[PDB]
Amino acid sequence: VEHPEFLKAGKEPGLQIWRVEKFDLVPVPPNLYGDFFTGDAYVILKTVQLRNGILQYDLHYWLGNECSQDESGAAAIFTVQLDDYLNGRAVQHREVQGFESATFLGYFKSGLKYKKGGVASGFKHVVPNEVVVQRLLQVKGRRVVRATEVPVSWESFNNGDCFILDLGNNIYQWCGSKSNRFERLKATQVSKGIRDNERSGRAQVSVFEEGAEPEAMLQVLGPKPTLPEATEDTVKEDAANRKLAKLYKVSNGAGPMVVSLVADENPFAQGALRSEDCFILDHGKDGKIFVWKGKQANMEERKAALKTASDFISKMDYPKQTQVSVLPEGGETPLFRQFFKNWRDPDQTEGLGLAYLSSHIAHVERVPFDAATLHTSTAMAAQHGMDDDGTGQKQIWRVEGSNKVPVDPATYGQFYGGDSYIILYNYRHGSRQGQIIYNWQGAQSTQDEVAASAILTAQLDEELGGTPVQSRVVQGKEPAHLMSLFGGKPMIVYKGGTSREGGQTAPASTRLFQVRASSSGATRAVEIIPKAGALNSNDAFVLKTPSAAYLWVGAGASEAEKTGAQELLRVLRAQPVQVAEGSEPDSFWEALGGKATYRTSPRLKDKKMDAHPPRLFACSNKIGRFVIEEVPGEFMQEDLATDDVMLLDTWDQVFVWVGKDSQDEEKTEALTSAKRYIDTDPAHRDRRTPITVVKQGFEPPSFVGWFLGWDDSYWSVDPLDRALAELAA
Amino acid sequence: VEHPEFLKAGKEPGLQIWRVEKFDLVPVPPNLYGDFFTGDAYVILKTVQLRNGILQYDLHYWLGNECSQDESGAAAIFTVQLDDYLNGRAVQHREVQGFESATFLGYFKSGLKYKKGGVASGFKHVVPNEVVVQRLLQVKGRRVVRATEVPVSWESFNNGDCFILDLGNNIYQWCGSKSNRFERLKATQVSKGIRDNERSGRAQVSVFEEGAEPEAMLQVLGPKPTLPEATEDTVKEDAANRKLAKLYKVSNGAGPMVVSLVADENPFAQGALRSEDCFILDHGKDGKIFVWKGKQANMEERKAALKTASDFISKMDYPKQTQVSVLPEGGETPLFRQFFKNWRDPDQTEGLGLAYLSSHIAHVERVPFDAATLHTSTAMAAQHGMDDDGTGQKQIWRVEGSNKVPVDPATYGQFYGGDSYIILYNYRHGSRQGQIIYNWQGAQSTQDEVAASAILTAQLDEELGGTPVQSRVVQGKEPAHLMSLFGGKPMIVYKGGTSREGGQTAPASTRLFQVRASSSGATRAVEIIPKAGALNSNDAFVLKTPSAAYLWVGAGASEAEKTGAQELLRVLRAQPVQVAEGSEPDSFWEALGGKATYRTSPRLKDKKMDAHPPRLFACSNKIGRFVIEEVPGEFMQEDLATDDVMLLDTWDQVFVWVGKDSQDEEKTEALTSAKRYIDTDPAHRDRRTPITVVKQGFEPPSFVGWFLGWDDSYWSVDPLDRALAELAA
Repeated sequence: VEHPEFLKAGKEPGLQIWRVEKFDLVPVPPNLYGDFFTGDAYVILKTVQLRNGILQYDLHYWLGNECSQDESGAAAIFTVQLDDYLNGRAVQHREVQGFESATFLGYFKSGLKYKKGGVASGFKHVVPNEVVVQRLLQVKGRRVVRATEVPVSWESFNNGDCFILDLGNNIYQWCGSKSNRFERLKATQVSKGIRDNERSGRAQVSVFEEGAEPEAMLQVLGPKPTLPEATEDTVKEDAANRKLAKLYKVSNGAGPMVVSLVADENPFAQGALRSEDCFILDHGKDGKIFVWKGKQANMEERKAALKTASDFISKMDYPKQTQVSVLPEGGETPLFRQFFKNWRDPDQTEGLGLAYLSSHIAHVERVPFDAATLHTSTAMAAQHGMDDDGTGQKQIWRVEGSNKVPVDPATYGQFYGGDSYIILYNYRHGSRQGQIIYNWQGAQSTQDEVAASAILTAQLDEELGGTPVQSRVVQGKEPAHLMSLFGGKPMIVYKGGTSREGGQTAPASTRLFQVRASSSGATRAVEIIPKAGALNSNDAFVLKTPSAAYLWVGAGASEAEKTGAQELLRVLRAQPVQVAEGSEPDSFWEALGGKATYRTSPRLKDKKMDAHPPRLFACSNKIGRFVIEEVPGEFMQEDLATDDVMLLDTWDQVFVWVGKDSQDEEKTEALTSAKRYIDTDPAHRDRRTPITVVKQGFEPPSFVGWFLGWDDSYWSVDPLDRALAELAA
Repeated sequence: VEHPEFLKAGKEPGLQIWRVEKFDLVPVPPNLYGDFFTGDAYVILKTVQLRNGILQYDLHYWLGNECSQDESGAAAIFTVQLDDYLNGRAVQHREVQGFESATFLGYFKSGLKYKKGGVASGFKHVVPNEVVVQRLLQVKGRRVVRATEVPVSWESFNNGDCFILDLGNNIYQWCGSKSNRFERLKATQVSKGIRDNERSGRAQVSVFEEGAEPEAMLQVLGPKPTLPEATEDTVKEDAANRKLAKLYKVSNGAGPMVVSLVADENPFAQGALRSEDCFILDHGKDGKIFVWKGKQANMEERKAALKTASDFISKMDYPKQTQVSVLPEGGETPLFRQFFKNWRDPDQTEGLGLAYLSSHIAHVERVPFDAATLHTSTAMAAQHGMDDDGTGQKQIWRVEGSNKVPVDPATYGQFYGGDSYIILYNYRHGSRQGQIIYNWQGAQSTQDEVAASAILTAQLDEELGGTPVQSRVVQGKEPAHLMSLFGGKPMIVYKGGTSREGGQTAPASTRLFQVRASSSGATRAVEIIPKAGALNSNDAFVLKTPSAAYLWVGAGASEAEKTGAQELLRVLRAQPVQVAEGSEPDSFWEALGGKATYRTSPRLKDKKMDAHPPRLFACSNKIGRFVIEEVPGEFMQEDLATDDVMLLDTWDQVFVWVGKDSQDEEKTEALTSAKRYIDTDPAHRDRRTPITVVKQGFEPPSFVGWFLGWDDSYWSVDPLDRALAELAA
């Protein structure tokens, strides 16, 4: 028999929600998704279509604060058995009211609603036509909006939040005198939602500010007293730097839980993961633990994973609200993978996408690079980091002491690791035109000149109007677009000295050049330390020597690498010796110091977006404290608070968006915020990661391309006035 | 027409209630009577059928606390115009939330319900069947129960009152730890009311006490905190003594209200009421004022009476909640004329009911006395103050010093004003049997002996089991039952001296004896000072002069007064000379000190109950002061709280009922409270009014007869446990 709802579950892409009622699954009306009774438990199944057409499942069970143990028990039981019915391939999530995951919150753009009552109280999700209602909702949140039913009284109020007095046919939105316009904008979406989803469009919504309360409101609440200040410390976040985690091994029936340390500090090795066991990725310091199930683990402890996680949270004395995710071997999520050195799937060198696809990007089309059509697609710009083809007008300066000195035009494309340069580029991309200032910092540039280049960069931006895009690039991690500014020649980077008045230092004895190519066909030749154990099967290298030139071409190489590899030889003034990987003369091996171990890690080209999906966060340095809050769901322009500083974390680059009305001391710390963000990432990513500062209204193509609903005129009119113009119309 | 709802108004006995909605009268569902929204105004019409078949109208308009001036204005307009439609024969009342008059409150025994909202907020009474409810009701009140809708939060609770969590199909009644069993009983009525009148009996109600809150309750309220004490500022009723009042004349062209004093202190003279004007009886101290309208007052001033009342209240600086009643000349009520000394009706000496019948006794059937069936009816006992025919066993003692001296059996029936007596009597009334102790105190008895008689009276009551009825009577104000103790012989009372040993005193040469008869037929001859201006046409008189003895029989006299007067002559051993009112020989007049004024006014031997309806109150001395609270509506055994001291005030006598669980000080102070009650009465009634102390479970026939549903077993089982059996069943 197995239960009738299971037969409807996960049959096609979408969202399904059931409430557990007396050990039974009862469908919640689709128009009411987002509403959860505080004393109930729910089961939420999200189905996504992977790129190969296969279906992916995210199973969450939600627990209200006033929820008992028999109900939450029934929920955990259903999650387990439902996962089994779906062939144990679902990722499982335990969500607790007020602390649910970003994945979960992303499913409700309109926001969440916490209602008083539940099954034990005889309440149900029902919105008949003729209905009598008298409830008060307190709206809180900037990135994730939560509307909680509170007692209908002045005592529930404060002057900082917005409240909604729902009287049925009349919906009164009230916002405190100290409420921010963005918050009121959000409050309005909840009110509109009630009008449209409940009531079905047949209801009047009127918005009011403190001090202008209507008669209706005054009638049921009574005369307005003096109001309190909002308690910002409701759940004030202060998770500055939390990048550490531990890996445990577990084996238990459900009671005799044996836990043993396996890794005291991430990055963890993918090897520590054994298919015969279950592991617990402990990231509790950031309120989240992962339970990993090996594909050959016993059925008894597989079906006890949820309980196991609980016992772990107890024995570790963690808050009950800790976030829990259980993943099956082979179906690991990006958030889990990020904790390991170099995660390589032994069945993903081919195929389409990965075994998992983050919900917030499942709807994004993967557009391949096409130089000829690039200027007509912001999506392409964003996916390949190319604001334009790179053939626009540019100026290149070297920093000498404290001044900008023009670089000899004939030298363009050539850079010396002993200096720091600044580049002004004018880009043209149909939809937009602008400038980009690149600040390149050579690994051997002296501190004073590096510091001087940053300042000169900021000053150029300012004497240009504060309109340009500002990007900080470090030698070694040059971004794709910077690479394509030199016709078809690879960007050459000598780890050598300067190139000013007179360097004379460069033509050493044995130099090695690594030629890496980008999605846009762009290439760059970088000099490193001559050693076998530094080669890469993908890109192609060039080994200079007093004998001859070795044009080593790795098996994983291609057109772009080779072509660019040799164009370097012409510059170096030498004749190569095309040598294919594996079969290379021992003459080559000696010009490195032996013959160590290669590096055959296949670059996640297309799979890049899948393994490291982009994430959007909000920045706050307020009171010497650095805090970041992620904004869930599909990226929307509406989420960009003009008084905030946002971070669009691409994997290959970090964008920092600064709102027109943010504070001066925060837009000045833009770059610093990005660095703090990057030095804090649990993934322990390269600190050289390029950083790009964008200004509201002058966002580049590779930025907007990530937002499908992008409209330049969006800020021509105050969004809140726009919103207000819809309700009362 | 004037209004289609006016056509349905007061056509037959009953209660009609309209809610004022946007200047219109909208009928309230009868099963919801008692329910009132705080932001609205209402019009209530009580129609009582008089004894002569005619209809009587009590028109009230009730104003909620969050009610607007226009809605309240509309209600007053409708009251005035509805009175006009009813040919201005109605008595109008202004009722304010929380301070309604006893008359109004008497229409709702189950209690009053103050709901949140009103027309401005879009609320209605007419509510569909399938409805989703979630409300909290706070119930306060001992005599009059008021349940107020409050926010659904623990913040609304206290450990003293009871609260009802109305969740629809289930009603949860919670009572604080410090709640009285009587209050719980009262709260239970509201719960059953909600289940029966709302929900159509289709609901479950559970009763719980603090500490045992159920799951459904904790689910919507959250965990229970530590609750506060209840504010005992019930009202403080700081009006221990309010017997003073003033009478003003109010002449106003329209707005210029000219107020002028016409009677500084009450009693007032009925002749002060001139049909050409409007008067204001001021009893603000006790929170009430009446406006009297002359039958020949200007139409422009009658239709302005309500406004005139308001202006008076603001001018005199009284509280806005002050109760206001406006009545028409000829349509006065008992509470109004009680302020006037000797009130008379033009053409009512012939009839039944002085044009006004108090709602709480409208259903009581008048039953004429009949010794043959007395023992068969408690109603007859109560209405005639006869616990039985008075042929029971008795013992009479005269108090001498500190001792009870048995009276000479052959003297039984003769009382001397210089003594005090104690009479122990055994009554037999089909329904029950018991004992009564009469303490007769003579007007010329010395303080020590008067004092000693009270103590000995209370002492006898105690050593007899605290079971007898205890009655204090003063010479000249003998109660009917006491007069019947002496066979057919009348109770002879000489203002004389003593009947003890050495006591030759008071043998005056000329003596006058007024021979009165009671509705029951008993009679008493009271020695009065010999003056013509002391005669009364209603009863017979005996004049004893040294020369002769006269038997003066007034025109109103009956066979009862004559037989009593001659039975007296017989005791004085004098041969009578009968004379009839009208032909008084000059010897008669010259003996009385010369002919003088008279007193031929007839008595209320039937309309007595109409002119002075019985009233029930509760007593207390909370903070050293004396407070009385009236219990509205029809007298009911359930309103007799076993831990209270009640006053059943007929006009003839004052019954003081002592609950078995009242404080020792309270039942020891019974008599004092009663006297205190009489000394404070506005009516300025005789300070000699008999007082009768009654004990719980031993109430005499003349007391229980006032309660139409008396059950002698009612206290066998605790009422709360009894009632808890009707709801939890």
